[PDB]
Amino acid sequence: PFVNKQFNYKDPVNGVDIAYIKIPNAGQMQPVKAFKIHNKIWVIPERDTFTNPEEGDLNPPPEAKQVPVSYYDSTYLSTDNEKDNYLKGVTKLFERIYSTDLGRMLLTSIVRGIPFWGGSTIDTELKVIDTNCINVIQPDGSYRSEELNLVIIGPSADIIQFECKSFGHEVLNLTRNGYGSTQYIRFSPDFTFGFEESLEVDTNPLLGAGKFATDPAVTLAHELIHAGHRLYGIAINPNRVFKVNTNAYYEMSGLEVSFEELRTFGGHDAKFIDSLQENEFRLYYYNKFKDIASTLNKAKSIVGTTASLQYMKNVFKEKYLLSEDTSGKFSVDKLKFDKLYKMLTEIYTEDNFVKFFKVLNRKTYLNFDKAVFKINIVPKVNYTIYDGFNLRNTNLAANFNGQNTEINNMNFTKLK
Ligand SMILES: [Zn+2]
Repeated sequence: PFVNKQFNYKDPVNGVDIAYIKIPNAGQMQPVKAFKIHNKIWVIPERDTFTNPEEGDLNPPPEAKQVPVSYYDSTYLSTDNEKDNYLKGVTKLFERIYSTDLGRMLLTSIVRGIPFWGGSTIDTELKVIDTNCINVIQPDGSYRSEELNLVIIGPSADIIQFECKSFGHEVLNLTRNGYGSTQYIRFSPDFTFGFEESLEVDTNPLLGAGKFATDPAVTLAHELIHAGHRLYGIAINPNRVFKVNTNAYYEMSGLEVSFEELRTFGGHDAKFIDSLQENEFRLYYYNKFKDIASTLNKAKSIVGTTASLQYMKNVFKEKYLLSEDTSGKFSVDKLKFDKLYKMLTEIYTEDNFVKFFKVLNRKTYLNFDKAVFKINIVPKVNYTIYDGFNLRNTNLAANFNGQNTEINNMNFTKLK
């Protein structure tokens, strides 16, 4: 959320909110300079060649093997100035999101969504799960383990393939059992996508469709919504997909969209999800939350040196909005759960963010992007926390001209 400290990539490491870190990996990675921009949230201005071993290089695939919807440049985010700009761009997008009442709530939910301490083999012992932490290097090369909820990191080979990912477990399905896990968002504020939209009020579209660019704040908000679902362990299995049926015959015949994506987008898209299937999920996760309250009730010991058992129990009472009786026992109140669940799944949506930002955006998740543009959101003359590209007191604040790649062509450089 709000970043109450000016961060310059060049600032010296202080081992607190500026330091070199290592994430739970398979290959002995070399540490990277990271910045803690807010409680539980870090930003790593580096291309992601760490989280997944299979993706340990920025080498682009054969020209004729890379999809039409992609962009490669192994040179992007390699210099200090680029990293500084990346850091400033990410910080600025967080502030824009935070400036909205919806954004402030989402970020507050993310910070409160500490991954559950379900790593013990003993059902009466609370223990942190190692992959929900990072290792912060100390002056003596030593490492300090620190819990965190979210990491914003640079994209891997395909620069426009933004996604929210996290480390799995041997048996637990952390993003779907109510526990949650630390989320890593591959993202860049230096590029955006173009889409077609007709603002024509009349009935004479005899000249085509307008060419606009997606506001990066909306794109980040979209990934943060996924992070929210995953931090609270209520993400829908990616295998549960949908084959558009406004007009369908039998056994597919066109592209497909996942339920998780449709839910995250919101609007008419989410309205397609059967109210029955919706309640099925709600009751399922209601019970997962009950199992968590039960685990906390049975806890008799805790691993670690800093936090006491009562301290962590309080952390999770707050996260899951559990009710506590005089005996100190926890329970899940149906009403409270329904409210939290609705907040995370129906209120926090891309469509609702577009409403709060008052910007132009794809009307449907199905509206495929047409191109990729190079941008620079850092300078105040190009983009601001409150108006984005549509600068008030200027022509750009009229008819979303600021997002119009034709009109505001100086802010969008086509790359593909
Ligand atoms: Zn998505």
